[PDB]
This record gives sequence, C-alpha cells and structure tokens, in this order.
Amino acid sequence: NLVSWACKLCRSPEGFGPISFYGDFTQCFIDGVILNLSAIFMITFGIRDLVNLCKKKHSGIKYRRNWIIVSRMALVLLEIAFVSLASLNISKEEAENFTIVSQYASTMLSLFVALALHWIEYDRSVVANTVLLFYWLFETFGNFAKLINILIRHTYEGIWYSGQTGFILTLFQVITCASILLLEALPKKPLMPHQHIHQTLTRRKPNPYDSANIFSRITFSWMSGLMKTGYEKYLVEADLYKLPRNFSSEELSQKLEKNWENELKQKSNPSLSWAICRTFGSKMLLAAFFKAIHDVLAFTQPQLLRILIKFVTDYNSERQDDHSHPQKLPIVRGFLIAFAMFLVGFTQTSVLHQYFLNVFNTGMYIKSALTALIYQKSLVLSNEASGLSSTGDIVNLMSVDVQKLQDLTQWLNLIWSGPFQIIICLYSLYKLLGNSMWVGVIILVIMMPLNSFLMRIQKKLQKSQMKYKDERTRVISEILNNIKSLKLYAWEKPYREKLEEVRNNKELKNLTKLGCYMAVTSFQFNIVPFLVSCCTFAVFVYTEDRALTTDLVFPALTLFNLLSFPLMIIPMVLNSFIEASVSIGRLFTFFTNEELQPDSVQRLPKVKNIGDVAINIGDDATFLWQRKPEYKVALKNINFQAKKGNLTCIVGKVGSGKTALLSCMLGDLFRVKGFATVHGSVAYVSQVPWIMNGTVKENILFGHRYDAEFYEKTIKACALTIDLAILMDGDKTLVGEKGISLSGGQKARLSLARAVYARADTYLLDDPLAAVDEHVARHLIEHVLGPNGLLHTKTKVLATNKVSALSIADSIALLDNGEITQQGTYDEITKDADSPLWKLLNNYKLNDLDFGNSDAISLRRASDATLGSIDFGDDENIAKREHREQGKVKWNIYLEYAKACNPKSVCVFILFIVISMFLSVMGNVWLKHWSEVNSRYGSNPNAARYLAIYFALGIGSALATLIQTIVLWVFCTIHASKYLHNLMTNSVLRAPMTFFETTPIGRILNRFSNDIYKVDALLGRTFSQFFVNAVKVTFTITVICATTWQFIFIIIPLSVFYIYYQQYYLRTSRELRRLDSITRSPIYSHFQETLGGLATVRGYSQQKRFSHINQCRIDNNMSAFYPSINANRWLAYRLELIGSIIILGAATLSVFRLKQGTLTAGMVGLSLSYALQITQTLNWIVRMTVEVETNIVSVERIKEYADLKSEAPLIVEGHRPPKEWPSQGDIKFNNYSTRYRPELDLVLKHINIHIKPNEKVGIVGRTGAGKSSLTLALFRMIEASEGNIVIDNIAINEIGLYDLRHKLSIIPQDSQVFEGTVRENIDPINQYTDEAIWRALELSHLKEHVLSMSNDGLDAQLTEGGGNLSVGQRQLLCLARAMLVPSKILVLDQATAAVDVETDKVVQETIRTAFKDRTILTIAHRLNTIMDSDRIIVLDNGKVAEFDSPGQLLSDNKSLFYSLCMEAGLVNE
Repeated sequence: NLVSWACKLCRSPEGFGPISFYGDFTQCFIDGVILNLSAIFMITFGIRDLVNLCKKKHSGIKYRRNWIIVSRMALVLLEIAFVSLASLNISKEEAENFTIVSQYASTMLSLFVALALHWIEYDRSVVANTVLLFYWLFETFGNFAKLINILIRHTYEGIWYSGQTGFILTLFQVITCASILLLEALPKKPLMPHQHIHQTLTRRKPNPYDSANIFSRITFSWMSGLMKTGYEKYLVEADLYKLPRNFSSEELSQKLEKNWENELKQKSNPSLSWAICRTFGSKMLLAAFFKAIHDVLAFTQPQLLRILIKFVTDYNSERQDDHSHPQKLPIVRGFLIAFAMFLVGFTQTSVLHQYFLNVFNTGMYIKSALTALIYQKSLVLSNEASGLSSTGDIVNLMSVDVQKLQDLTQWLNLIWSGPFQIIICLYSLYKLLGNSMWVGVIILVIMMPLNSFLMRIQKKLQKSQMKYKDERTRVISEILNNIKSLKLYAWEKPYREKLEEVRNNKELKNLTKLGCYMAVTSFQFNIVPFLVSCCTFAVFVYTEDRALTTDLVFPALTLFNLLSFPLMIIPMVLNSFIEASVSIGRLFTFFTNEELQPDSVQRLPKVKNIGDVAINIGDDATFLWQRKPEYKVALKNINFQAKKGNLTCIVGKVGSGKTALLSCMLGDLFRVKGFATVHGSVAYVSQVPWIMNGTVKENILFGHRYDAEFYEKTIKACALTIDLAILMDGDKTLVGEKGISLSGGQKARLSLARAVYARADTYLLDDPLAAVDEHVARHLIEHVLGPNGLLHTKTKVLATNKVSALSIADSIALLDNGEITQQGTYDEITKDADSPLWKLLNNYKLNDLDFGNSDAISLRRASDATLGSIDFGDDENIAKREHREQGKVKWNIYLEYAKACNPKSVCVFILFIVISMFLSVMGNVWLKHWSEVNSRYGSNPNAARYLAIYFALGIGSALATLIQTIVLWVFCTIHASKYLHNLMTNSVLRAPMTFFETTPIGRILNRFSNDIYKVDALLGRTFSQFFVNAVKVTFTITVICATTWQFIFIIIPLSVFYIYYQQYYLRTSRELRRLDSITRSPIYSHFQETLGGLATVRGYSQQKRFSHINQCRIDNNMSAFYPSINANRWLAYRLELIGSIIILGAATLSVFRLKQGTLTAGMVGLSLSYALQITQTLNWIVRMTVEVETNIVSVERIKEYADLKSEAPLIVEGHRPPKEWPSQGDIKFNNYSTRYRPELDLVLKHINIHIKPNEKVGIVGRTGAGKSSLTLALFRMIEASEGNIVIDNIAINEIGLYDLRHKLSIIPQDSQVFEGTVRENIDPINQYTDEAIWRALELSHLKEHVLSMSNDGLDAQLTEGGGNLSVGQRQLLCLARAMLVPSKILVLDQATAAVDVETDKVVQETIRTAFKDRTILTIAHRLNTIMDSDRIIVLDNGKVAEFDSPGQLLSDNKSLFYSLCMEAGLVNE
C-alpha cells in the first residue's frame, strides 16, 4: 500500500529510487530528500540558533559592517530571487509532481530563516555558525547534483529535463550557493577599534581552537599557524597557546570530586571507574558513534571496487558484442562510481579524526583530573596511612597508573569495534565467496596463539636486554668514577677487556636472539595475510562450480586485510584492559585511604595579651597514633597550657612523647576525649629538616612577600651570614636534589630561618638545636629563641633536652609514658633535687599510541605498542637551541652510520626489500592473469598450475622478507653497534684528565648507557619500517602509472604537497615532543618534594598554595601536550586527503582508458586494489622519518665522543725503556713548569731540583702552592709547558705513557675501590701471585678482615664504591696495591687526608718496612708526619722556595718552613 503513496507524490519516470540508470541521484530523490531535508534542517536548527542568540547581549563584542556582511546578505537575497524565478519556470506537467513544488517552497522558507540568521549571527557570534555552514554545504551539493543530473539527461537524451531556463537558473544557484559558502567559511570578522583599545593581552595568546568554525575544526586547519611558526624557529614554552576553555585541571578535578563524593555517599559499594565514566563518558559515546560510521565507510570501499570491475566487464562485453531495445551502458556511471570512491575516502578521513579528537580529549581530561585529585588527597591523607607506603610508590601511582587510565581510552572503543568490523567483514565475504571464507577465518584463528607466543618470547628477551644493559651501565659507572686511579695505575686495559667481555658475550648475544625472533615475527606478519587469500581461493576453486572471476578475486583481497587486522589486535586490547583494571584497583585503594580527623584541634584567631593562653589542651585529652589495627594511645590525659611570650618547653626521652605533643598541636593525631585549641597562625620546625629544590632565598621566603629589611635581619639573627657569604651565588645558590648538599646544621638553620621569617603567631619547635654547634646554638638562643630575641612576643613551644636552652624557659613540662607527669617553672623543679625532672635532666620514556585498526600499518603500530620497549628522554637539549633553527639536516651523520654498518650489507638489505615487494606485486599480477583466464573460460581450467605459481610467488615474497630482516639484524645493526661502542670506549678511556674534570660523569654515563641502547635496539627498526614502506609506495605508484601513464601528472604535484607537509610536521612535531617531554617531569618531582614535607606544608597551612602550584604545572604540561597530539591529526588529515585524491585520479584515468577501448577488468582490479591501500602507508612514512630523525642524534653523540683528542701515545716504539728502569729512583726536574689547562696560569714555575736515590722527601706549602701538581707532573697527567723531567738518566717526555705509569708506584690522594673481588681490586691483570697478595694484605693489616669477610678470602666481593669497607680499609687497600708494584719510586699523596691516625701509623710502618728501599715523595698535608724525612721541598706560589734538610730549615727562624711550623703550632720554641 504505502509505496503507492510515494508513487503518487513522484510523477517522473525515473521514480523516487535513490540511484538512477546513469549512476547519479534521480531528480525525485534530489528534490524529495537532499534539498528537502536540508531545508528542514535549516528550519529547525537555524530557528533554534535564532532563539538562542537573541538572548545574548548585543554589545559583548563589536564588529564593523564591512563588505563581508553586505555581500552575504545581498547574495542570499539573490539566491531567494533565483529560487522564486525558477519556481515560476515550472510547467504544467512539472507542477503535477509534488516533490518539485514542495522542495522549492521549503527551500524558500529555509532561505528566509538563513537570511535572518546571517544578520543575527554576525553581531552575536565570534565564529561562523555551524548550522549555516552545513546548510550551505548541503544546498551547494544538492544543486550541483541537480546540475549534473540535467547535464547527463541532456547529453544522453537530447532534452533539457526541466527546460533550458531551469538549467541556467540551477547553474546560477550552484554559483551563488558556493559563493555564500565560501564567504561564510573563509573571511574573518573585522573587530571595531574599541576592542583593540580595550585589549591588554601580553601573556600566551588564546587558543585558536576556540575561534575555529566547524570546517576548520574538521580539517584541523587551526594548527597550520603553529606548524608554520614551529617550522620557522625553535619553539619555546612562550610560543605555545593557552589551553581551551574546559581543559583547566581545577574545573575537571572539581567535577570528578563531586561525582566521586556522590558515589561515596550514595552507594555502599563505591567505584572510581563508574565515577570516571559518569563524568567524562559522553565524549566516548560520541567517539563510538564516529567509529561506527568509520567502520561502515571503510567496508563500503570493496563494494565500490566490485561494482566498478563489474561495470568495466559489462561495458567491454557490450562493446565487443556490437563490434561483432535495451539501453546501451553509459560511461558516466564509471565516473560517478569513481567520485563515489573519492567521497567515501574523504568522509572516512573526516569522521576518523573526530573520533581520535574525542578519545584523546577524554584521556587528557582523565589525566588532569586524577593527577589533581591524587595531589589534593595526599595533603589530607593521615600521617600513618602515608607511612604505610613509600613516597616512590605513590609517585608511581601518579606516574604509571594515571598514564594507564589515559591510554585505556584509545583501546576502549575497540572492544566493540573489533567484533563489529569482523562481523561486517565475514558477512561481506560470505556474500562474495560463500562457504570458502571459513578456511581463511580458521587460518587467522590458528595463527593468533602462535603470535601471542612469539610476543611472549620477545617480552622475555627485552627484559633480559634491560638486565644486561643495567649490568654494563654499572661497569661503566665503576670505570668512570675511578678514572684517575685507572690512569695512574695504567689499569685501563684489563677493565676495558672486562667491559668488552660483558658487552660482547652477553648483550650482543641476547640482541642477536632478539633480532632473530623479530625476523620470525616479520615473516609471520608477512606470510599470514597471503595464506588466508591463497587457501580461500584453493577451497573455492576445487569445490565451487563458479568461475573464480576478477570481481570475486580483488575485493576479496581487499576484505581479507579488514578481516585480519582487527582479529590480530584483540589480545592487545584485553591486555590493556587488565592493566587498567589493576591501575583502578590501586587508585581506588588510595582514594579510600584514611584521612586526618578534621576537628582534632580547634583553630581560632590569635591572642593579643601577654601571659594569656594560646595553646590549651584540656578536659584531660587523649590522642591516638593509629586507629588500625587497634586504638594505639599516643598521649593519655594531657593537660597543658602555653601562653603568649612564655617559652614553654617539653622534656622527655626518645619515644617518651616528644613528637606526639607537637603533632597534637599540628592536628595530626586523632582525639578521643577532651578538647584542644590553638590560637593564631602556626609555624612548625620539623625534627628532620625539609629543604625544597631551589634557592636558599626561596627556601627562606616560602611563599611570603620579600621584605629586604626583615630578610637581612633574619639572616643575621639565625647566623646564616657566614655561610651565605661563602656560598656560590650567596642566597641564590641552589639546594636539594639540584645543587649543593648542605650539612645537617645548615639545613636546621635554614628551616629555623624559614620559621622566623614566616612571622607566625605561634611556634612549635621540634628540637632544632640538636644538629647545631654549641656556640651557634648559644647564638640562636640569644638572637631568636630567647626572651630578648625576635620571637619574644610570639608563643614558643620547644621540645628539647638541651639544659642550656631549657634554662631560659618560662614553663617546663616533663612528658613521659605519654603523660605530662610534671610541669612547672624551672625554679619549681630546681628546689627539689629528688624530683624526677631534676634527676632526668641534670644527671641524665614515551608511547606514541595513535592506532586505528584495519590496516597493516596499524597492526605493526599495535604490536609494537604491546611489546612497548622503551625510548628514554633527552637531556641538555636547551644548549643547542642557541643555533635557533637553521634546519639543515646533517647528512654526514647518516653516511657515517651507513659506514658503521657494512655498506654492502646495507645494499643487500635494501635489495631484498625491493625483491620482496617485487614478488608481492608479481603475485598480484599473476592473480589478475589467472582470474582473466577463468573469466574467459567460464570455469577454472588447470587450477593446480595457476594456484601453485601464485603460492610460489607468495612464499618467495615471504622468504625475501625473512632474509631481509635476518641480514638487517645479524649483519648491519649489530656490527654497527659493536663498532660504535668499541670506538667510543677506546676514545673515552684515552682522553686526557681535563675532559673528565670538565665534563660531568652524568653526561658520559648517559652517552654510554642510553645512546648506545638507542643505537642497539631502536634505530635499525626505524630504518627498516621507513625503507619497506617507501619501497611499497614506490611500487604502488609504479603499478598505477603502468595502468595509466597519465597518472604521472597528478603524482608530481601530490608529491610536492607531500614533501611540504612532511617537512612542516617533522620540524614542528620534533619541537613539540621536546616541549612535552621537558614539561612532563616537574609534576612528579614536585609531588616527591611535597611528600617529603607534608607535616611542614600542613604546619604552615600552605596547602592551597601547593595545590595551586601542582594544578598550574599540570596545566602547563597539558598546554604542551595538546598541540603535540593535534599535530598528528593535522598531518594525517592532509595525507589521507592525498590518498583519496590518488584513488580518484587512478579510477578516473582508468575510466578514461575504458572510453578509448583498451581497458580490461583486471587492470582496474589491480590498480585500484593497490590505490586503496596507500592512505596509511603515506603517513607512516612521514612518522618514520620523524622517528629516524629523533633517534640518529644518538649516533651524532657517539661520534662526538669518538672524536676526542687523546693523550700522548701509550707506547713509543723508538724509546721503550728497559724492564729494570727506574732501578734507583733518581729524579731531576730541569726548568720544569706546567699549567693544569690552557685556560689557567702556570701552577708550577721554574722547578729545578735533584732528588737523590733512596732518599725520602717531603713537600710542603700554603694553600695554592701547587703541591698536588707533582702527583700529576711525574705521571704526565699534565704535559710540560717548559723544561723536562729526567728519571734514572731517561727523559720522561720521550717515553710512552704506559711505559711511564706502569713503572711508578703511587698511594693516591683519593682512595678508590672497584666493584669486584678483593683480588680484582689488588691485581686486575692477575700478574702477581696469591701469596704476594696475602703478604701485602698482611703488612697493610687487612688480611684478618679479608678472611673474616667470607670463605672466599681473596675472592670476597666488594660492593660498589667500597660500601662494605671502611675508609681506613680502603686506604690500606691502596697501600697494598702500591706495595705489590716493584718500582723503585713511590709517591705518597696526602694533600687532603684527615680521616684517621690509627691507619696513619700503619702507613708509616709500611713506609719504613716495606718501602724501605724506595725513593719516597710525600705530598704532605699533616705537617707533623714529616719530621723523619731527609730533605723538604717548600713550595710557595709554584716555585721551590727552599730545598733543604728539616734541621737546617728550622735553624733559620725567618725561613718559610719555620713560619709554617709556627702557624701550625708545631714549633713555637
């Protein structure tokens, strides 16, 4: 019945059906659906906006009425005129059709609504309105479809289907609608001059996303200005924009806090997950809608491919039949199918990136909200509940688990969109191939567990690699820290060999195994998609009686990809869900954790009167440390009053209640009974000082206003004047994890100075004086604490056992057993000696997750994501910024890396990439030929032959891929890694000592561990994924151009645009990733800092300030992360647009070949099968260029360290001295003078001295006299500026450094021990016997201790830095090392040693017994040790002032040595 009503409405022969015989929409469908629904859309939503805009004030923003609005209104009036005039053109027969008249009427009404809406929108909107933009888009599209329809019917039937005047008016309506669309979208409104006078913007500019109309938001055009800016210069945090309106972490945290509190109150089973879903879940629903549309559009494409191959076949059949009534097929159908393919691609892109936009926004919301809520929770979290877990664990709760809940949102929609795509695909393939599809399904089902098994093995080998990398890093740190000892002892060779052993025979072995398993997975992912199709066709051809023709063949090839790649991602989704589940469990355990009692102590306004109670604990109060597992009473029946000005002291033993009575007044303790009141502001001084990372000045000010007068007075009172005079920048010196490490007393005085400067009304001093020196303690008691001091008007409570501090107290209470047993003034206790207080006092990395499934690029991306790996951060990227974006790529680095690899191996690897892709393409060409033969015969002749050849080509491609990956890993990457590490080691170990002094050890350890790992595990993979996809795109374009040579003229400008976008994305995304990485870290560091000082922050009540700082840092990280994400969308939209244009060009040129009569179905099948797959490869090439550009900086750094200028040669062939030398120990300096560095003055000046054989010499001088430089001059750690040295008649400048240093013994200034066995630390070369080592240990008095360490004896392990050995034991170990060396010369450095005397006398014993025959030079600091010597070198300002016997020197009263002994207090008379 009902359809007859539609057949009464429409009265045209083509009917109300959607697609006509010619392939375009019928005129009945255009009038009845497209233009009518567009008009109804306008009539509803435009009037909705017309209502919603007129409620807003007209003077919010003033725009001047220039040509823009006049043009819009005038052209809308013109459009109304044309619609009316065309409505007059309707003939008698045309008027019978309901659709035409209804369409014109509804369009007229919608045009009036749009005419009003333009005028209202111009004044009362800052962006071009979305309703108008979409309405004019649909109106242009509908009128253009009508114009195309009319042109087609005129061409094929010779009639203007609605009159010539109808045609020309439709043309003018197309033009006018397009012009109004562009005038709505592109122009930017002109502000009135009043607004610019009002403007005062000087901070970061507002975000352009808020000013972007819907076409700009879909295409992400708002990013282009930032991409251009970041391509012209290096980006800095001031160049970024503000966050959009709703991204502030305060607002999000408040929303989620409201929902979480409602969850806690409403339900007896609260859950954090449902609170998060209830808060932020709307955008995930919208994203789900978009993902569904994307899936449907993605599966539409093989249908269009099948229809176009069918059209080509039927067209060629009809033309051959004529060559050898129903309507002969029109060629317009092919062009319209091609344009349909283009439209499907474009819409798919535009929808997919709005899906990504929504999921990434939701992830950012979750991260900001949860980070803010964790921080806000930790401040109120009770002291003991905080004590339950380490600060590192809670910082990992913020750092890891919130990252996992962020990452979940990407994977979230795939739990339904996987099965959705799989069901659509299986239905489509069933409609194509029947029951043959099930073998293709079964192959993927079987291959999934094998793929998970391989992923398991790769996770195993990745963990093993991280273990071995940490081991090598430990060895490198050992070598670098003790580099001076290595150079002086000449031990660099055995330790280099040990390092090489560890590097080669464990790490590179594991890397070879990991490379082979990555080759196996590469072969798996290559062969399985082929096997699916091959076995499906095998089952089809042998069982179905249908001919395996082209339209069945190539759409099936397209569909098997869309089947495989969702199936092979679902396990990774489930894995992510499990990780997010445990993360939610940890977070929920943290948020439900117990908080402080909020009404423990009543804060009140301050007290003004002196002697009036400011702190009162009354009604016999009782306080608890804990309420779990039991009610542990801290303090029982306390009664305590403290009064303004009166210093009131708390006395007790350790754990007898000191900390509890102050933590009470902080409100940390839970209160059972009684009441407690604290008037006024509070200032807490912790028992263990807490220092913020920053300057001394900021540690003092602590958020208060800077007052120079009181600041200087405070520093004077707290006795910080001397220290802050000594410090590098004074009070601007950095302290904490960054900068200097202050002593305990210094930290205590800083905390006390902070408390003083705060000027709070009430002070709670938790024993600051313990760490302070007694005279400085007297200074403090006089200046700050005492009755005459600064705080004499403030209430002060001081828990301490110092009798001196207690003597000035105005009230004293002994607290023991958790009870105030006794309280009074000091006289009241002093009068009774037997009372208790009297006696007891006086007598006692990254993860760039951006995957969307149903592509092979996406299967690679997702499998890499689930393997995860690691890719560590950069450091001191700030220094190179001074160059400020010259932008030229250093291609010499690439060639030097290509030479690290064997270049012929690189050529072979590239060749096998080419051969793999060639065999794939030839397999598809053979499949085309086979399907054409099947089409000719109408059956499957000789199935075995064609199928065997296709199978052989597929396995050829698979084996070529396997050989490629095997060669890449085993031959190129590992060889380059070995060469680079060996080169860098041999360079660094031979560098002069000035390099190690200037360059921090942190940098060198970073180079050795992190950059070497990047060169090992990542760079080869990035190069592989670049080259494979580049060859794949080259061969795709080759195939398409082979089918239609005219395609060259399209791909040239498309490649120009491709290079343009790739350059912009490369530079800007590089810099935005840098900004994100640098801004991410301060959040967790700040959280660490806050967790170390919760009692202080709650003491000063700086909770709100610290929360604001954390929120600002979260927002400052999101401000850099947001463009970093949206740059990917900006790139990917344009590259998928380029792919869509490629599909359009290929299809249209194919249809143009069809017109000339030279086209078979197989050519279209092959060319469009290849064109459809290019979209994701095009962008994956660019993102691999970016990852290659990032990772090769490691090669640049390694080449930097390789190029260091070395020391003098270790062996000089023409000058090698004998084995006996130095046989007697004669030394001569002949006019020797030297400087530490070229940037410094001469340290030793014109030394000329002769040291006789076997004589014992002492060297003395004031600070800066250059004593230490002799230790470096003899061993040639510093070269000569003038003159030379001669040892046993051999000059020292001629000899090689190994021959020199190997035959001089030294007891160095800094005793250093290597992590290893005792025998290794005494004799790494294993040159000396165990008995000699035992005798050396015996004489150095270590033997018994070494035996007591373990049963291994000599082989007993020594930890890193000699942790299990005392400093004296280390010095005796160095003494043993010097003992075993048979050289006749000894240097005994003591320029800074002051540790112990008991080891000193043992050193003297070994000097006079073991070294009895050696020439001994003592670089002496302890002057008292010297007087046994023969001759003394008195250095003064670098020159040898005196060289004479101690007796002769002390004979002269005016001699410098006499003055030294006098000032030292050794020789007064």
